[PDB]
Amino acid sequence: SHKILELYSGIGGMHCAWKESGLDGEIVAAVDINTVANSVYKHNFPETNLLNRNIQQLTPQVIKKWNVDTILMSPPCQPFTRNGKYLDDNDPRTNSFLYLIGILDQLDNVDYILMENVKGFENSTVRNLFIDKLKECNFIYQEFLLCPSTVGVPNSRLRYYCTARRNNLTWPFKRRDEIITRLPKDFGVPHSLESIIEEDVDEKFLVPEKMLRCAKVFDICYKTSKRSCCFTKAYTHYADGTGSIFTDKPREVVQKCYAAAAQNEIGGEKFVELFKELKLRYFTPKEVLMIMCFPKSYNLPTNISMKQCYRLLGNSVNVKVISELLKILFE
Ligand SMILES: Nc1ncnc2c1ncn2[C@@H]1O[C@H](CSCC[C@H](N)C(=O)O)[C@@H](O)[C@H]1O
Ligand SMILES: [Ca+2]
Repeated sequence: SHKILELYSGIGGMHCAWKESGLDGEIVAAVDINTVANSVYKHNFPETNLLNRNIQQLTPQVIKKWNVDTILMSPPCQPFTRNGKYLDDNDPRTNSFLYLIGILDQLDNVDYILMENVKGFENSTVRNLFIDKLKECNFIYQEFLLCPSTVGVPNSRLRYYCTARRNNLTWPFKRRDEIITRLPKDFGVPHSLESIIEEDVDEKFLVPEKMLRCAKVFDICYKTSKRSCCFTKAYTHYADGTGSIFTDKPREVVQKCYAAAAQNEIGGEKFVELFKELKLRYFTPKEVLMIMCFPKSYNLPTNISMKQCYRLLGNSVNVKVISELLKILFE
């Protein structure tokens, strides 16, 4: 019944979320300029129209012929300016979102829009313009600031959301101008991480010594943990702010090591030997996929490397949160 245009499709978290919603619709087109991401997307959705094309090459005309009524989009935060000068409009690394805001008034068929964005977008000049273009085009909307930890998922991933909708379609949802911090539906307390952890985990995921020098700023998780830090694209590149670290050892054991390592030179030789025996390891791409609520049928190609995997995973969406917003957007 619904024709979806999936912009900045990435590895296709939106597509995964549309399925989880139970809603009637097809993805008629997914648009992304990243060849690796596209390859991952094609692997899981061989059937889906995937276009290696710039968002700015997308015309109202071609969007109209596709007969899309629904847009799913997660535009990245990219610059418009570098050290005093405007970035070029055909440089692939400049923000493309302004183009969308422009062409909105001529997307006559588009009825439903869902966008994910970074925390802080809601305070941006772009956001103010974007909302302003919605009102102009007779769209009604709700903005959210949601974390998966409120949707019963043991992970932090604070993101901005906007569910925008044409006002001539009856929307039962009691919207409001102030930002919503949690959905009306209560999911209770996030489950532990045991459901999503494998026993036969390869030693390649063990945190390396150079990394173990930065042990002081690691956030550690255990099987009983009901939370974890936000995974980024820099997970396993740097030790810090990039995501949580896991161990099978009791948290009490972890504390003794930290104490014993405190009576040593930081990042030191003796400092590292103590942390080496904690068996700290990264989450596997599979685990991160389960953490981000992708389905088990969803798998990654073995032809792409670990570093590629984590970069792609760090840019993706939580499938569960979007599925819940899709339900709200279409009620
Ligand atoms: N101008 C543009 N046209 C098409 N795709 C673009 C683009 N600018 C950035 N992108 C792509 O959009 C992605 C944004 S990250 C969001 C990806 C997606 N939500 C997922 O589940 O993975 C990046 O991977 C980037 O390759
Ligand atoms: Ca216009």
